[PDB]
Amino acid sequence: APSRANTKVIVVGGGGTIGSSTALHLVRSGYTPSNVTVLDAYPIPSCQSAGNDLNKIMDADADPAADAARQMWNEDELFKKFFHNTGRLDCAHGEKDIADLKKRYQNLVDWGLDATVEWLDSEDEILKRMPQLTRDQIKGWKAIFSKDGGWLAAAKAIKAIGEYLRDQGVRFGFYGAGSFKQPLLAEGVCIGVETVDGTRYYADKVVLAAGAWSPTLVELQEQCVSKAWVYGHIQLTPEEAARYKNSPVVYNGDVGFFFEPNEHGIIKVCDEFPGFTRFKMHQPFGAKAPKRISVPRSHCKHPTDTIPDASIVRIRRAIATFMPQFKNKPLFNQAMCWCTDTADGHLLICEHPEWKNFYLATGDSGDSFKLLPIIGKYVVELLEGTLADELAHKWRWRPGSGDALKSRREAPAKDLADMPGWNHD
Ligand SMILES: *Cc1cc2c(cc1C)nc1c(=O)[nH]c(=O)nc-1n2C[C@H](O)[C@H](O)[C@H](O)COP(=O)(O)OP(=O)(O)OC[C@H]1O[C@@H](n2cnc3c(N)ncnc32)[C@H](O)[C@@H]1O
Repeated sequence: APSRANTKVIVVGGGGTIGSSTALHLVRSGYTPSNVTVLDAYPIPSCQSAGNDLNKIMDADADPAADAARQMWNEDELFKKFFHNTGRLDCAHGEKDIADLKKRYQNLVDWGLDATVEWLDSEDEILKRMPQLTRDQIKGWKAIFSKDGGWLAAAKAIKAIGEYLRDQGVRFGFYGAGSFKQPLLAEGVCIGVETVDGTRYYADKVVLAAGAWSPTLVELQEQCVSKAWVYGHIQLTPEEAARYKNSPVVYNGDVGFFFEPNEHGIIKVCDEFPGFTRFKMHQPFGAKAPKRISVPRSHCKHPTDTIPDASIVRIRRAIATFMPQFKNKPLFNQAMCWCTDTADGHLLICEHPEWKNFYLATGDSGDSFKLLPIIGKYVVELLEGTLADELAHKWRWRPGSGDALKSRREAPAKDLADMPGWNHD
C-alpha cells in the first residue's frame, strides 16, 4: 500500500459540496495534489451542484460536526468571508405553530445555553428586529431571533475551494471527461473509474460524492431517494436593497423564507415543502435491469426549465406575506435544486460493500451545505480507517432501513410528472 504522499485518489462529484470538501481535506492532510483527481459533469463550482447557490442558511445546530463546521465558517481563512452572521428570525402564527415555537425556545434553554437567542412576543418586537416587515401581515406572529448563524455565500465558497485546488496542482476532468459511467474493478477491488467519453482514470481510492446523482450512478437499493427544492429571485433597486442590508434570514415554516439581497440587489425566496421526485426508468451500474428511480432533472442541462406552478404560487404567497410592497416584481431565475434523502436523514459515508476502495459520500438529506468546511475531514478519515465508530455506524451502508421517499419529512415527496409548469420543452 502506498504512503499517503504516493496515494492516488479520485473524487467523483468533486465540483460539488462534499466532493470539493473532500479534495480540500486530502490536500490539507498531506496527499500530493497532483495525485488527486476531481471529476465532475460540470467545472467547479458545478452548475448543477446543490451548493451552486447565492445563499444557504447557516443554523445553530448543537451536533458535533455542525459545531466543527461553524467554527471553520467563523475562523478558517478560506471560508470565513462567505459566512454572513446576520442572524435568523423564525416566525410562527396560529396556536399549533406558536406552541412548537415556544417548545423550541425551551429546547435551547435546556440543550444549548440560550442568551444566543431572544423570544419575540409581539408584532412590535419583531418589527424592531426586522422593520421592513409589514405590521398587518404579521398580526399575531411570534418569533425566535437567533444571533449566531445567518447565511452562507454557497457558490462563492465552492468556487474558492476550486481556485485553491487548481493552484495546488489538483487534476481535473469535466464534461465527457468528468461524467462518471462506471468503476473499474479487478478481482472485486475498485482501481479507478471510466467516464461517459471512455476516459479512464486509475487510483488507489475512489470517492463517489455525486449528490442527488449518486443513486443514478451506482445501485444504492433505495437508501437514497433524490428530490428537488425550488426558489426564485426578485430584483431590488439600490435604494430598496439598502433597506434590507444585513437583514436576518427570515423564515416561517408555514410560508417559506428569504435572504438579504446579494451585492447585486437580488433577493432569493424559497418555499417550504417536502421536495419533488422525478421518477423514470434508469439503470445504475450494478443494477441488472432498468429500475424506476428518482433521477434529477438538471436545470443546467435543461436551462429552459423553471419550477412547478404550485411552487410559484407558494413563493408568491411568501412575497405577499413578507414583502407585500414587492408583489409586482417578476420572479426570475426560477430553478430546481437537487438533494438526496436517506430514510433517517443521516449521511451515507461508507465503503462500498462489494467494491473495495470505492467509497460513498452522499445522503446529504437537504441540510449539508453548512458542513462544506468540515465534511471532507470525515471522508478522509473513512479512507484512512480512522473514522469514529459512532459516525461509521450512523453513516453506514443500510439498505432496507426505512422509506426514503418520506424520510423524516412530513410527507412522501410528490413527483414532477404530476406537477405542471416547470417543463418548457
Ligand atoms: C437544493 C437545496 C439545498 C439546500 C438548501 C436549499 C435548496 C433549494 N438550503 C440549505 C440550507 O439552507 N442549509 C444547508 O445546510 N443546506 C441546504 N441545502 C442542502 C445542500 O445544498 C446539500 O445538502 C449539499 O449541498 C449536498 O452536497 P453534495 O455534495 O451531496 O451534492 P452536490 O453539491 O449537488 O454535488 C454533487 C456533484 O456531483 C456531480 N455529478 C453528478 N453526476 C456526476 C457524474 N456522472 N460524474 C461526476 N460528477 C457528477 C454534480 O455535478 C455535482 O457537482
